[PDB]
Amino acid sequence: ADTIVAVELDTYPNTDIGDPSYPHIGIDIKSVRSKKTAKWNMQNGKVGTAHIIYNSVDKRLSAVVSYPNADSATVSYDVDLDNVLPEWVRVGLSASTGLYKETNTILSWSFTSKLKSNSTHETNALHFMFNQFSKDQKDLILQGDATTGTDGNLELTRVSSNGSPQGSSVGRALFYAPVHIWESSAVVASFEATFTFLIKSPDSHPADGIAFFISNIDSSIPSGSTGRLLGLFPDAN
Amino acid sequence: ADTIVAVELDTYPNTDIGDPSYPHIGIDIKSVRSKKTAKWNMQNGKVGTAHIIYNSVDKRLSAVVSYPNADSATVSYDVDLDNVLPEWVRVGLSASTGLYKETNTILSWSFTSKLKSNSTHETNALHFMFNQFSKDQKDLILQGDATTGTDGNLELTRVSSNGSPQGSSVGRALFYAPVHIWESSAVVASFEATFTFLIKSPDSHPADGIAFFISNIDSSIPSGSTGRLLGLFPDAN
Amino acid sequence: ADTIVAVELDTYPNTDIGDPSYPHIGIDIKSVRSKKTAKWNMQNGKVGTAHIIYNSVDKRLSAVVSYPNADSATVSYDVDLDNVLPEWVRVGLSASTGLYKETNTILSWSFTSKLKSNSTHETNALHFMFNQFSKDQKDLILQGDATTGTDGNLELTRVSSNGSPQGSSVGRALFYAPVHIWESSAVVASFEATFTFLIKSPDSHPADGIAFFISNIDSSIPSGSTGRLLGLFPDAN
Amino acid sequence: ADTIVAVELDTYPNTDIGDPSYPHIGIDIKSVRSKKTAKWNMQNGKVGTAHIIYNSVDKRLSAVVSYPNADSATVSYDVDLDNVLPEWVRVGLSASTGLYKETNTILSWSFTSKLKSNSTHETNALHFMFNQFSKDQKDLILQGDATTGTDGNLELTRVSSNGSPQGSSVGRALFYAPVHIWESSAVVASFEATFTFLIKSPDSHPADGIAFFISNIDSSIPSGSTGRLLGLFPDAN
Ligand SMILES: OCc1cn([C@H]2O[C@H](CO)[C@@H](O)[C@H](O)[C@@H]2O)nn1
Ligand SMILES: OCc1cn([C@H]2O[C@H](CO)[C@@H](O)[C@H](O)[C@@H]2O)nn1
Ligand SMILES: OCc1cn([C@H]2O[C@H](CO)[C@@H](O)[C@H](O)[C@@H]2O)nn1
Ligand SMILES: OCc1cn([C@H]2O[C@H](CO)[C@@H](O)[C@H](O)[C@@H]2O)nn1
Ligand SMILES: [Mn+2]
Ligand SMILES: [Mn+2]
Ligand SMILES: [Mn+2]
Ligand SMILES: [Mn+2]
Ligand SMILES: [Mn+2]
Ligand SMILES: [Mn+2]
Ligand SMILES: [Mn+2]
Ligand SMILES: [Mn+2]
Repeated sequence: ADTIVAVELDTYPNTDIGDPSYPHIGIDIKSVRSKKTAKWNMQNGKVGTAHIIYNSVDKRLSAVVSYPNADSATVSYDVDLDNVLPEWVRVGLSASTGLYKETNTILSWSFTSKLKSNSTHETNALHFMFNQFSKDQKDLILQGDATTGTDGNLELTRVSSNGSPQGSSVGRALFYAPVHIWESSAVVASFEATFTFLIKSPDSHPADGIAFFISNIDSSIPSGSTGRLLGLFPDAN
Repeated sequence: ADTIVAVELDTYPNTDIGDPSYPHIGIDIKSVRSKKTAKWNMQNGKVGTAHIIYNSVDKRLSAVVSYPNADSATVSYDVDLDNVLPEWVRVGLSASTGLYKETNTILSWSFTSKLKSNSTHETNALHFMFNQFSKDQKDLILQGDATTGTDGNLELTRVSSNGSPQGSSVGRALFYAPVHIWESSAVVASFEATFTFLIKSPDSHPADGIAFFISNIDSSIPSGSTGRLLGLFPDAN
Repeated sequence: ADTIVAVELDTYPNTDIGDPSYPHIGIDIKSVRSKKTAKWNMQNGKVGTAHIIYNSVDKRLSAVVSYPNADSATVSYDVDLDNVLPEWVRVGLSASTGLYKETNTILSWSFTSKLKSNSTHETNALHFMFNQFSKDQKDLILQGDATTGTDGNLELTRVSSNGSPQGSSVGRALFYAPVHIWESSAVVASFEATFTFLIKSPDSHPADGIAFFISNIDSSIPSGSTGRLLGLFPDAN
Repeated sequence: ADTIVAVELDTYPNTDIGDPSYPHIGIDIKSVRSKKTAKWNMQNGKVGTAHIIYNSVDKRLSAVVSYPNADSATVSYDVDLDNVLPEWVRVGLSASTGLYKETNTILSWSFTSKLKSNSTHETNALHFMFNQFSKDQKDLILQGDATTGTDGNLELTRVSSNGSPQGSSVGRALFYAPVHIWESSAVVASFEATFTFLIKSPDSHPADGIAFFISNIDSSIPSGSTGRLLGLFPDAN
């Protein structure tokens, strides 16, 4: 019953529910079955960067994921957010593990959104930038197994003291302030988000992924959304 | 009980409790009795601009209020905010009326805070900008008589359908997200705020004024803070 | 000989050389014959706003022109600018008049360009903002009849002491610093520009229009570019 | 005959011309004999960061220099730039060697300046950010021995192929666009600059230093300004 728009960094192929058979990035509009995907050549244990852009002139959502010294993977999709999301939203990061597992570490996150009235041609804007997360990060709403402050990082899913990821974990971090995403079909916010992430797995099989998401302001982790549902969806429809 | 740092635009001289005998701007550190003031040549019914700045290098809090084509009033005070404020705060705008009254209309409000930590030398930052306020402004916490949306403005205190301000009114607006305002592990910490305001009075004499304030995150309007205490303080100590 | 990418606000239909039979906005890639146009419901004597955006992810150049309380006109074109422009460029504003005329008054101009390089993932950036122009605006290179300082504005084309625009006029303003607009070693490259403009005509018909352009750094007004060529092109090829 | 305001990072004590007897940071107003200094505990071969701020409300120039995991050195000085500098300036970085020597490597440089008319309460602003310098850095004016592009860095003074600094070297880098620093005593720009630097010396005696400076737009390296004059002054008056 939540409304979700997300960019997923999907590390585990769930072909039974429409994943491609390889790690991929995807654009999810109200469904874990991505509207568009691109192959992702994941590098275990290297810091990656994700960049997400929504152009309100073209109403086009795009995402680029890359590592230093490697090609990027890119995916783009036409979507009118004014016709999918409520007027006010929260933005967040989500991750999960299932039978297989991985660290889901966020080293930094920034976000910018601008909403320009055509009434006044003046602009409301929100910008935030995390380059360090503290043990008491009061401007984040943490959900599930998410924690902050270990080495200054945000750990979205559970990691034991020895440093090993745990399976069957789900966690999210939403920015405290709601975001005004649209006022009309003619007035929709432009925004961009960037985060750096570190996904490590002991097994040859990391799972399940990280996502940047946009939700209704009161969104919470859906029941049974560990594993392939990325902490985002109550089912695989 | 609340911890308050404020810049006041004090329109009504309460000489009983330390006010000079003229409209003034003042720096308030945990008391309504300002640590420093400057005379403010108030112009009834003209849009004004207030600019507030602090950086941890000067450790100097300053404010400027001005109108188009007029001399500005400036006030400064040396103060070490990490010894005054809690680490996490909320920021906001407050206003009140008493026996005498005025409109306390906010046309725009922006704020930036930056924390640059001591050895990664990276930056945590928050920036917001309101050039319009709507009737359901979800990124603002409204307290007391504050309302939004009438002509796209924020009305801190009660105004009738006439456009007529009311006495004994008090209202505040706080930005939804807490702000990490200092960290004793930061090379530089700094913030700045700007707002534009319209204060109209039918009377010979406007009252009581507008303040930008910084507070503990769970700050609420103190009992008995209408009038001269500007919705900020429980008493005049 | 110059290399030009421009967004034109074309006020005068030159159907002889490919213009539609109405005022329009167009995307120009190395020719005055626009790759894409949209109809522009011009309002004589009202302040307009133009917004131009490009990012290397969409590789899509878009522009929007609008007035307060009116439908905006939008035009977009898929284009790979690293295959069109030199690596270093200057950015600027151009305008002209011909047999018919108009004022080509710029009230404000801002621009941001960002280059994020492929493996440090760091950012090189330039941002400037003009909300006032003075008589000796040293960060602008003025060409032809362009002047600054009259009522704090930039007059791209010749206006008499009357406030009366003149025919056969051409003028440009380029920002002093060259811009590193693409690097084939960048993850993301992007820019955006905004300006506000006032076009007044005594005539039935205004001419000839205003453009935001991107050029080789040593770009100058081509011989014979007054009127329909907007001070941008040597011919109508 | 140039007019110079600078923040110096002075690595070599020239006590004969008023240096303190230890490495220091200083604020120089039209003279190499700093108006104010603070002791600087320099770390050979570690990347340092310099942050410079001018507060136009207080008219106070401050500078902080630090290394990761170390205390910072700070210096502040009251100076009305409207009464010292011309209305338009260039900003730059300078360095020199003399009998003794050091690498004077710049790894990054950013600058922001805002000038707000009280006529319109609107703002002109310039921001630039270098996180990488290329071999052909067209938005920098290089003077003397300064070069760019080696490992993506700006080398202000001469370094041989083996990597060893050379004595008797002087070089500067000015940003291409002039900067509007003041319009009146009531209208002066606020600005801030940051750069990271790497000073290495083979000998126990590094010399002579790096400076952030503000000059007349046509400033050039003064004759005989190698060594203790930091490429800034024609003499030691
Ligand atoms: O291998 C068959 C199988 C897998 N799973 C589990 O592991 C997967 C990877 O962690 C998850 O995608 C999935 O949701 C489930 O938790 N349950 N059965
Ligand atoms: O004149 C007697 C008198 C009245 N008040 C009232 O009105 C003042 C102006 O609004 C307020 O400052 C004050 O707090 C009180 O409400 N204070 N003293
Ligand atoms: O009507 C005949 C005619 C006149 N012109 C002139 O005026 C036009 C409108 O200003 C310009 O577009 C054109 O380039 C020329 O200067 N072009 N055709
Ligand atoms: O040691 C005495 C002496 C020094 N210098 C030289 O070396 C110094 C350090 O490089 C410079 O400060 C000085 O300007 C000069 O070049 N000339 N004589
Ligand atoms: Mn999956
Ligand atoms: Mn998937
Ligand atoms: Mn008072
Ligand atoms: Mn007072
Ligand atoms: Mn035309
Ligand atoms: Mn045309
Ligand atoms: Mn010296
Ligand atoms: Mn010195």
